[PDB]
Amino acid sequence: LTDTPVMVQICISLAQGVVYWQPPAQALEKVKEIIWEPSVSRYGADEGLPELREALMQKLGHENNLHKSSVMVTAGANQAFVNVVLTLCDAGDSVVMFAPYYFNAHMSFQMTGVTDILVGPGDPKTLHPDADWLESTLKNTVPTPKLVTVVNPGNPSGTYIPESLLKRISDICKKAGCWLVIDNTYEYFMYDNRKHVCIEANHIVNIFSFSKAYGMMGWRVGYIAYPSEVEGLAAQLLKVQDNIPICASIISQRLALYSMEMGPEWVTNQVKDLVKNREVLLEALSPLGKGAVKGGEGAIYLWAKLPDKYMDDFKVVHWLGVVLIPGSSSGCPGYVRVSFGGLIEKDCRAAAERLRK
Amino acid sequence: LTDTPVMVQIQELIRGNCISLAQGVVYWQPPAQALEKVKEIIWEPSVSRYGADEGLPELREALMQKLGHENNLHKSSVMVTAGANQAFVNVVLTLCDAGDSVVMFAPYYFNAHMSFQMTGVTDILVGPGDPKTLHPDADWLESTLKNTVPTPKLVTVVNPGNPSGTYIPESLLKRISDICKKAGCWLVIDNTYEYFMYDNRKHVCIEANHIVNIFSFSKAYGMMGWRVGYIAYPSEVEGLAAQLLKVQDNIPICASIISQRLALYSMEMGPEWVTNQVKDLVKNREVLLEALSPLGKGAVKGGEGAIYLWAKLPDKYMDDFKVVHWLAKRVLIPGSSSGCPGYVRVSFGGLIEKDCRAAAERL
Amino acid sequence: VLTDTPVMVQIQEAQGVVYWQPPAQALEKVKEIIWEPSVSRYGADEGLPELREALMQKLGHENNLHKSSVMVTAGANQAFVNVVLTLCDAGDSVVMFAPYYFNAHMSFQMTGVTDILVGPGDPKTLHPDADWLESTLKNTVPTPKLVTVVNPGNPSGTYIPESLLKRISDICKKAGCWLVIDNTYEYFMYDNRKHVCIEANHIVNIFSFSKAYGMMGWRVGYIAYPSEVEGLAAQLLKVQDNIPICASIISQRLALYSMEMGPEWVTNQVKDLVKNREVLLEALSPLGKGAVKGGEGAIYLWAKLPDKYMDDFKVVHWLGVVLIPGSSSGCPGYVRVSFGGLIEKDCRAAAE
Amino acid sequence: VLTDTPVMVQICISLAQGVVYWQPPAQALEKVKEIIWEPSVSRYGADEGLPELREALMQKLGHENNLHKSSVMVTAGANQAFVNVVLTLCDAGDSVVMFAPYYFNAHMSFQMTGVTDILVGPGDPKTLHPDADWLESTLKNTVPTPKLVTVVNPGNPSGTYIPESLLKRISDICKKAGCWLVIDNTYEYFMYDNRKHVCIEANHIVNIFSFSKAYGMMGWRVGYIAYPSEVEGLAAQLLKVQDNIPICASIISQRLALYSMEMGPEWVTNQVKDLVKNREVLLEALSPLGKGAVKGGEGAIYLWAKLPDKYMDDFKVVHWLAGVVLIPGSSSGCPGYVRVSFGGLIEKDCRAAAERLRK
Repeated sequence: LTDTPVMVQICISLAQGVVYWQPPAQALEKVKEIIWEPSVSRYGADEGLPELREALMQKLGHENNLHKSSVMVTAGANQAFVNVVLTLCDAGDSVVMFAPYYFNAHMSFQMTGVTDILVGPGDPKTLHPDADWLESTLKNTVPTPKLVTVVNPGNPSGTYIPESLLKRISDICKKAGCWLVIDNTYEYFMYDNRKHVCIEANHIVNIFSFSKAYGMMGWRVGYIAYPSEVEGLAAQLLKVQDNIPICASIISQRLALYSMEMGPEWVTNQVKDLVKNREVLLEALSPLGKGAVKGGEGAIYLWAKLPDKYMDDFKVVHWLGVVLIPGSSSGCPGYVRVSFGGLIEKDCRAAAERLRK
Repeated sequence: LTDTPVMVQIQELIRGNCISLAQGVVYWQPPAQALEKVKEIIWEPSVSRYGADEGLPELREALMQKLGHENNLHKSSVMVTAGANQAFVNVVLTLCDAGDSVVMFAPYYFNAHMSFQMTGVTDILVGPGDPKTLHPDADWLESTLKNTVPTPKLVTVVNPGNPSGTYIPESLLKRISDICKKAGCWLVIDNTYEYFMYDNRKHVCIEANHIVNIFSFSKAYGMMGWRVGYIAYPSEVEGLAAQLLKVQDNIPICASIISQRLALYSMEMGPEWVTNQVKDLVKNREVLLEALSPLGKGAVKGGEGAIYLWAKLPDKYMDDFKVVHWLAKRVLIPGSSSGCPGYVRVSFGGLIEKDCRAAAERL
Repeated sequence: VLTDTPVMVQIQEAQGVVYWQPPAQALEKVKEIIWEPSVSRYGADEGLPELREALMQKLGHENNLHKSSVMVTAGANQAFVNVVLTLCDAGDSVVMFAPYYFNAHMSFQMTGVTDILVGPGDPKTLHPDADWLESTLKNTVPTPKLVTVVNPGNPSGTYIPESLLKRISDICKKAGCWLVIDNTYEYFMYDNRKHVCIEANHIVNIFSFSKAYGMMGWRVGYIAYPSEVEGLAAQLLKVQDNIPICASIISQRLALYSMEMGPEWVTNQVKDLVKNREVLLEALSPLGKGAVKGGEGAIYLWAKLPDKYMDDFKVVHWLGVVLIPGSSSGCPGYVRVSFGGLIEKDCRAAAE
Repeated sequence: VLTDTPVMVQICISLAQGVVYWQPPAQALEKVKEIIWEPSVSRYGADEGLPELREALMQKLGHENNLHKSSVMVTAGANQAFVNVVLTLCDAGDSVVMFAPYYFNAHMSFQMTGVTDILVGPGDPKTLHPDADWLESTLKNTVPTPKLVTVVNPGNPSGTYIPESLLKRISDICKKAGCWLVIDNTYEYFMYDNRKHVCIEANHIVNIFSFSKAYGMMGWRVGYIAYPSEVEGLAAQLLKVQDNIPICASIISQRLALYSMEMGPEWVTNQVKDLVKNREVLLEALSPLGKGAVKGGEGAIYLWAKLPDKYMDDFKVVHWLAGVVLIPGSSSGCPGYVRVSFGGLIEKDCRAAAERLRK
């Protein structure tokens, strides 16, 4: 077996981060009507269904205020991230993530022979990525890291990146001449009127997913909004895209398009029903102490520190009848992740999360 | 931008699309009875949820039975992937390090070549096939593997061939397996066109702890747009399953659930649903074979399997793309992309006796 | 028997190269044009018209040269020979400065130009002594035909400040001899020191693609020579037709495509050599203070051995790292270090 | 201002320059494409050439040319190869020997390096083969002895070859006089009517070869020198000039040369055979000129024709052709003559041989 992957890292449920709702019935209804079209069974353009790309172009402009980005539909945001790594990183290059980091992004770097991953700290009080650390790291790391990855709002932190902070990291990356890769999988999942914002530049690539917003997890559709004016970028993405998925499933792309037509409010109105899921689980995490739990700013995650000697999450998780996610996988051992987006007021039976000590 | 993809070649997405004899797919839709079931299950919550990375237990189980009864495989495990292309990438990332060397045979499958390059596996040793049959030269392989230092990590073959349209006899396949075995390197066989055989030529599958097989639903069942394929890998190779799972979790997570259902329902028709339609392609072959007569007598090879005929242009036309551009204007596939300049690929699987109008190809 | 002129040209030589490949985007463009029949046909002796045009734009926009014609050559080494054969007769005298570029010295000799007047540099800055030059040109009869300089220097690693360069040019103008400037390392400057190019009807500039774009094996260089000097192009054309005929067509293509990345593609990697420079410089600490010169430009450090070891060749044969003996550049007792060719295998070179 | 030595160097369907119409082998161009990414391809090579190519060339010299005492140095063309030899074997002010009609670029290369005393010998009026009797007398009676004798086999511009017997006699003559014999084999693969090209070697002989014509690699710039291994210090001198002028031939070009070679000589000679119909066609267009007016067709790709006695101005007759472009014979030292190249066209050569002389 190969060097590169062998050293790549490996009851009510509160584990995998999903939503409980299905895609829009009216969008599913439109899909029902087109299954016999021959185009649905044929290869589509690698870049995605033209109608879908166009709907996404309009969405990026009017919802995210992006006007200089092109779209490539991918078979998921996870495959979209792989496209970017293979296009923006060489094996042996260095990259920067922030703790706690998105687990699959970490593995995806390693998997493609990018093993020098510099994991920076977040503000101890808010878990927001330390921009001072990054700016100093980029100045003092030789050779300069090729790209920086952040998730806004965060997985697993459940915290978001303020507009001011987001632009500073962007500015830091611009002088240093490296890429900024922002995963917007949870853009529609904001709480307490906190604002998700998107920014663009010839050194910024944004990644999105339909999986959580529209409950289309099993359908596997996501997309890349990349700078239109960066020479040869589109061509490299085409190369990686043709080799891995060729194209996203046509029927999945159709559903994405039809789900989109409901509008953003279809999603955010359902996110509101999750606020009560949060409050229940936050009070269920009371035995841990007063400032032990963070997050609840965005996405669907709560980030909690287990007792000081319990730095071994796997044993704590196995000993629990509720399923949590070990925080060590995100680079922070001794912590644990709680997802409140996947249950329908069966979340209170999930509040059987004993935490006896 | 990164070296590794900047130095992979552009694909044949370039198109002056004229009736086409280019992309190699079939003209038939997936089984209507299987699509009808899919139409009904769109509402199942399980269809919209993430599935197991290795694939639907029902699909995997069905595929196990297929491998046993059709391919005579009994020591292989199954992983459902979102297409045979993503599947091959799983294998490349799992069996190859950047800077390793690998072996292919000319003419080679274009996307397989790029997938190597794409991950920084750029030391690609391209071997010849027997001059009369284009079947991979086992003699070249044996010496190449023995005398190249360090030994190449894996050898890639396509059975039956794209773009050659030739198959690999059971005898040759077993020798190639031995050669890779003696040297201790991997053998990766792409069986995408396993149901596409002609003139009673028989496709066979073999397994070993140094063999990984790849399959696809795209060509056989006309399910191109649904994106389903699978990997049959050795069950007994320690830690192999974990590596494939690592790559699988990072790239597709899983194949589309609805797509896996369609594949599962399509399978239930049985192999004969496919092979009975394949018989109808022979008449397309014979028609197109006469359309390639101006090229000379021994000029055309293939027609043994898949849906391809492989033809040599005159020596002066080593620039295939320009001849292809000139046949659109007044559409074929350039052989240079498969490592063989001066050649051109003709697909007889994509047209329905409009292929006789394709005899408007008088070069 | 063998010939006098090359039997008495000196034997050859560590090697000063860069570790980086040419632009990946330029290499990819080359792959797609290999089938063009023009790539395999003879090209115009003066070079690809498209390339000459791109180089004309570069000279104007980067080097501020506007009175120069361009000729593409198969390397700057062949370009210099063109120049020697065009501007010097055997039996003529020429001027170089110590330490001098080794191959330039041999090229003079090889063509029967053996009366080579080698001037001194300031012992501390290695800058060419312009006072020596003015007095030498005025007092040598007949006047030397041309003066050759390398800016920034091989082997010195020092540059010629704009003020000095213009003075040297003025001296050559009054004396009425040619000035030949080798700008092979124009893109390799440090501490924001300024590389400058100047032009005149008595100046010939030479460039190379080899170091800047890591295109060493491809063999492309060029000459920027005065357009208004009557009959100069024709003489250069004659020598060009006899030696390379033309630079490799595919090599010229790579050069053109590489150019499209812009100078900044080069300088970002050059910046990364500063870390190589400091490492080897401290590895040269046992030799003493001010023992090492250079680091102003190019990719060279120029260091004086202890006084008792005047046989550099013997020290080099002894040293397990390979350096270049400074004797080859007219300066015995010295040794040359190249910090441009290794990628943090450079710290293993610090096994000294 | 400018120097004496180069200032005193000499400066529509085409039948002029003489190239081949074919590109290099498709399999070799494809193999080259696949290694363009290799770092070794962008690095300097050994001055004497790629070891795999030099070894391949050694095998070729032995099995095809029957040479076994020669070393190989790869150059950026045979033209640059010839310059290496001139600077190595000739001093400025020396005298050298060529035969009429002589190869123009060889003549200039002498002049360019200050060798201007170039003694031009006669060829037999019927076959243009070099007169060995004249050579022997000239070498014995010119003081000091000419340093070098240059021949092209088969010939440019004559298109005639030098039989093995004559070649060995010229060699023996140079051996007695103690001068060098330099043989240009650029067209070794271009022989007709089963005439045999032969190579010989000795400590006073240097052979020069090119990939440009045989493999259509003109734009790629590859050639080589086969020189005596046992002559003390010869390799060192050749290394000196090689290091100052090309350093090394382009690596990718050397790779193409190696891969082209693997096709074998028959790949070329099969392409050469297709030129025979071009020869006869152009030969038929030169019919107005007379009985003995045309020479050549023995080798290379050239026809050498004498105009009528009254039209002694070659340059004007060539300009008076627009509409085919020919080469003026005066540049090869023989006024009243004209050169025709039949290697560069694909039976538009008959459209070129349609536009001939009334006179």
